[PDB]
Amino acid sequence: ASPDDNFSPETLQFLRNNTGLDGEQWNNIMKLINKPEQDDLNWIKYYGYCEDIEDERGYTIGLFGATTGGSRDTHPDGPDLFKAYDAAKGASNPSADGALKRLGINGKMKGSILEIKDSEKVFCGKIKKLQNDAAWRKAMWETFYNVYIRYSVEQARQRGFTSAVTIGSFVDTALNQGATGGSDTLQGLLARSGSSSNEKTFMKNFHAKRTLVVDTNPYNKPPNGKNRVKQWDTLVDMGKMNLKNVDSEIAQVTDWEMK
Repeated sequence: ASPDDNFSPETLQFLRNNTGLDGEQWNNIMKLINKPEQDDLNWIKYYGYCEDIEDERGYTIGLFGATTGGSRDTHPDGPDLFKAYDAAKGASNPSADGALKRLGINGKMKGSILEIKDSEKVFCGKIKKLQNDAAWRKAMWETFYNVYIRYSVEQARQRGFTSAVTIGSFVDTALNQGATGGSDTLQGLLARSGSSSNEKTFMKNFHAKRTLVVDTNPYNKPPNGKNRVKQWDTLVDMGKMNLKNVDSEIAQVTDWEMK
């Protein structure tokens, strides 16, 4: 059953073919990411995470902070998530609207935003029930991949780095600070991390550069940012780059208090 049951059969094939990492490696990566994001190592519960954070971004859904959209988020990734779910369920012309109809949700796409008419209780109640839906989990990971993982993996490959710690650390940075754009994104940090061909040296420099900006608003509340980066850097120091057979190390590096 193992960490494999935390994904789905097809999802594991997808992650393996596109990232080169297995179920155990991705499970460990998600534990490390979910600690600073939700202060909960039991990340599978978040497949059905749904909440209006009064963000003016609509509802936040799932594992990586996708929103349905609102005034402060006019290019939400939520529509893309629902479309991927409709495609996973077998639709020939997958769409966000099609997904909401399957789910019996009263809502629809208006521009690039999802307009939901159902109350939070009703809407999020339906999302919560998708926690063990294999097609939803696949859609969740396919979207996570298109939004953050593919870019992270490409940046690692471009430098000849393919370890689980490097990919996971890049992903945590992209998810938390953004993939591309400003000097504080994954793209920006990499531009100033040097050019070492030694993976350990590079990641040490990258982590040091990230520590300078990670506790800046709105990324994290200090010293949560310092602590999240320290998790990855500690694994590098211990030489646990492969993230396999590290259950004990993972319990130790995440053993810190949020806020």
